[PDB]
Amino acid sequence: SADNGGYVPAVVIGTGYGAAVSALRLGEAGVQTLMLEMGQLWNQPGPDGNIFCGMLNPDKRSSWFKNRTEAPLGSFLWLDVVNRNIDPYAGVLDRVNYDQMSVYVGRGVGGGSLVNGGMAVEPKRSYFEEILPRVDSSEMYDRYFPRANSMLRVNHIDTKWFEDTEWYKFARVSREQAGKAGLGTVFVPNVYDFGYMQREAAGEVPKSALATEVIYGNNHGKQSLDKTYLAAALGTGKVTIQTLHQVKTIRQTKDGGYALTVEQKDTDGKLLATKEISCRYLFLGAGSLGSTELLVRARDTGTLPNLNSEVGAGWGPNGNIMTARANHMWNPTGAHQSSIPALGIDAWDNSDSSVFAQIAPMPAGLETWVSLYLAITKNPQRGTFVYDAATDRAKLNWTRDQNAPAVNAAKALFDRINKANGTIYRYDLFGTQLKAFADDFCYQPLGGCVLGKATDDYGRVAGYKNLYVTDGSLIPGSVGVNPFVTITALAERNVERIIKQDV
Ligand SMILES: Cc1cc2nc3c(=O)[nH]c(=O)nc-3n(C[C@H](O)[C@H](O)[C@H](O)COP(=O)(O)OP(=O)(O)OC[C@H]3O[C@@H](n4c[nH+]c5c(N)ncnc54)[C@H](O)[C@@H]3O)c2cc1C
Repeated sequence: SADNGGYVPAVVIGTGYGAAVSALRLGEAGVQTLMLEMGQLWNQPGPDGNIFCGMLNPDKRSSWFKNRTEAPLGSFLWLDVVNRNIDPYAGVLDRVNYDQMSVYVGRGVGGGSLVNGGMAVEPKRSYFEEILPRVDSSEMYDRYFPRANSMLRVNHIDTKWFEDTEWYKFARVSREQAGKAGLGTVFVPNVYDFGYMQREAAGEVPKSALATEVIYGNNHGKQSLDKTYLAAALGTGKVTIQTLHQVKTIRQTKDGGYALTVEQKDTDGKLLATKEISCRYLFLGAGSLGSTELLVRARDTGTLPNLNSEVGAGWGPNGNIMTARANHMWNPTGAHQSSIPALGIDAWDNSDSSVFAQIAPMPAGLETWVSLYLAITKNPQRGTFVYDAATDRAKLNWTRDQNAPAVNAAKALFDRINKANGTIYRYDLFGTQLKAFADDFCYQPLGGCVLGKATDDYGRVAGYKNLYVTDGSLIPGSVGVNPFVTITALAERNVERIIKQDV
């Protein structure tokens, strides 16, 4: 089936959060399920004996089909020195470039869980109720958020260790600076094992977070989905995963199942085979970008002609803005910074000035006095994915001026911190032009197939039976916090209902 093309009861496209939840519960329900993942299974030791490259030694494993490595955003001034030309390869992190927006996504078994910062945050209930008023919030907070927390292996940093360790001085500095302006911080739960991280600092186990690894994968410590949901899904005996298989087209068969055209490639991107795979139940977990692209293509090329006009709409970058402050000489942030953030500034009150900002580490490995922040804001602007039949790609029509409300919210917060401390921004971290706020990237794409718009309230695609969307494309552009816990919890809610009523 996977091998030659054929029929499987359920197919799940992708292996990120929505996909992984869906496949686990399908398998536990006894439904034979095939997951199709375009990237690799990341389990083979590489030229350095490690699965993943670090941020100070990027190689082809860092990048999805690019010809040169790139510095982590914010660190070009210190990390461009380590960039090198590379072979285009099926690496783990893909910078997807649209007209006026670059979106970072993971590529591999586990999706973005391979490359993300592990920050596992529940949204504020009042904001959840605002953005998804058709969803029963009691079920979410009483049942599905706790379920997600537990399954994901969320854990909490030890406060005494945090207070003491050199590896979190950067966080304590921003906490103090924040405190001088009346802004409070919060600890951020994580899927990286904080007990492991303590042992890293003590020299007891191989370092990962404490060896400048995160955005190209963690060789140790991080409980990505391959270790949690996907391991459990495989354990059911009802789930298999085929890698380097990219779904290209979706059609409805004449008897109401689904048929897929699927390209199999090698890690150099050479096409090996094109296969037809069919199923009764089809679940899309290809992400905000990937799920939406499949559906706008299907609509506009006539293979799923009854998809509605909301497919493609309602995209936002979770209000993502990156900025940085220059510390006083007397406030060094340290040469040793854990690559996993632990603290944020919660200035989120659901108003338009809301900001939830994580205090981000920097990987340079020498003192720079820079404090870096990733701000999550409340900006009502949305973009639309539009199918381009000429190139066969979904184009995102978002313009940089659409991020002006996000910039304004972030700037008002950090202006308060600067005023209280007599500090200034950095203006040189994102390029040659004076620019203190990076306003054209996204790590947390949300929307394109919005819950209740393009789908019913459980992700059933409008116009079709047994066709489901499971992932960040469901969320209406913003959740006010790092999104994977919400994606996971919503997917738990959705698949349980779908299995009960439809399967
Ligand atoms: C650098 C970075 C830092 C981040 N930090 C955080 C964090 O700390 N906490 C947080 O909450 N979020 C974080 N995020 C966002 C988070 O990783 C993201 O919201 C979720 O991974 C999205 O989950 P999905 O299931 O929507 O989707 P995702 O995890 O992107 O998975 C989609 C999967 O589908 C695969 N795929 C796509 N198209 C196809 C196709 N046509 N055929 C086959 N396979 C396909 C794809 O390769 C991938 O493995 C971060 C993301 C990045 C890039």
